[PDB]
Amino acid sequence: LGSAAVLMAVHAAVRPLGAGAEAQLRRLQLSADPERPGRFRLELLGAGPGAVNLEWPLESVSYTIRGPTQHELQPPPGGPGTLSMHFLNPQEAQRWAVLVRGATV
Amino acid sequence: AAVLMAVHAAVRPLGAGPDAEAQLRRLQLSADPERPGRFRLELLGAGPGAVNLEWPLESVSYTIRGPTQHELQPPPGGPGTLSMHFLNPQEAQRWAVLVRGATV
Repeated sequence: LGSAAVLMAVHAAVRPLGAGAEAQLRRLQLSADPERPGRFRLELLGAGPGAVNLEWPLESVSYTIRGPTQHELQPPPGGPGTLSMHFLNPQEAQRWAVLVRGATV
Repeated sequence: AAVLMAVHAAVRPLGAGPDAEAQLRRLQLSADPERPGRFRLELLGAGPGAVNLEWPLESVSYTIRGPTQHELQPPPGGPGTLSMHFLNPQEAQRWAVLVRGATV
């Protein structure tokens, strides 16, 4: 028995970069990692193999801001490769970015 | 200008003794227009039409005392040290993380 609460969710159009190439809207969220107390995980809901969730410890990921509505994420190996996220609005993207940064500290 | 995120908390000025009253107030983080990529913390006034206090985030000490209790120590000259009590742990945590992410 463990525990894993959702800190923030946002939505973005997500494209794999290695595909060169359609983007699909996805919920991204940050939650407590139930395996590791004090730490956070990033989930991309339904984007894995059998529409499963992609999920990673936050420290295993590299996250960059390319512009106000464009982020990129680098998952650890084994995953989909570099992902591009395009935000509907800049203020949601920026709250998300700062939260990802704070959770990473 | 723009507002990154806001939260409400019951804010009590500690400088004023055990009996100064707590009021529910809005705190928020906004883009510092004079420092691209850095943020200001705003404590909005106790009623509409009041002065809002703002500080560069680096000018402040922000401490977490507990899952629903934080403490803000502004530079001298202002309202003095403030207790903030949150309506629940999740708002408090989301905000604490955001403050930590915003701080450089």
